[PDB]
Amino acid sequence: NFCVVELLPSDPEYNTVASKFNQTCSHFRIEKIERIQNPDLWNSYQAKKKTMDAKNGQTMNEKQLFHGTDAGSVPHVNRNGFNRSYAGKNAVAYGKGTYFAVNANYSANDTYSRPDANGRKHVYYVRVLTGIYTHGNHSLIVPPSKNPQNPTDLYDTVTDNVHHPSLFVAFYDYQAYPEYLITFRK
Ligand SMILES: O=c1[nH]c(CS[C@H]2CC[C@H](O)CC2)nc2cc(NC3CCCC3)cc(F)c12
Repeated sequence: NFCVVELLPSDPEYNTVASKFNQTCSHFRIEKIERIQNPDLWNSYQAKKKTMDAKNGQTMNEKQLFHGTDAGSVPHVNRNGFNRSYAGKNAVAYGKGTYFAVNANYSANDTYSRPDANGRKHVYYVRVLTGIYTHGNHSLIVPPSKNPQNPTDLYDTVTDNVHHPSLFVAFYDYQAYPEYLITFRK
């Protein structure tokens, strides 16, 4: 269960999100930005953030990233977040989880934010608990262990490039909160 508030171009949140989107997608046309309010998903996410904060020390565990999807997946995502059934439909090259882009222009590709019948594209601005990350590979359904001494001490997410990331993979729904849906067109 969830609700969705459309933000007005005059609200600080709209402008914050638009600004970040527009850093690589200015030449596209924003039609609306919606804030997604899903209590259970948000409660689960904040619980995961508390334990991750008390584990990774000084690490800034949270990044805001982009996720392009088809119109048909918006209801499933607003309702159950980036759950396993959704990840099944994501790429594999860096593991079997949900894929998130540092730059909007990556997520805006038609391959990901597929234009619907009316030419409308959908990209989420997502809160993701990236935590401590390592290089991903095709065989992962969860991040590797850091050490063999402790095989239950896992990296929090994986990436294409640890020092210069372009994307991150999350393997659990409670690691990614879809705060904002950007609806836009070419
Ligand atoms: O924004 C993205 N969204 C997505 C979801 S795809 C979408 C297609 C329609 C289905 O119903 C729902 C899933 N995947 C990504 C992957 C990326 N990279 C991988 C690709 C090739 C190896 C790495 C970079 C991305 F930005 C993104």
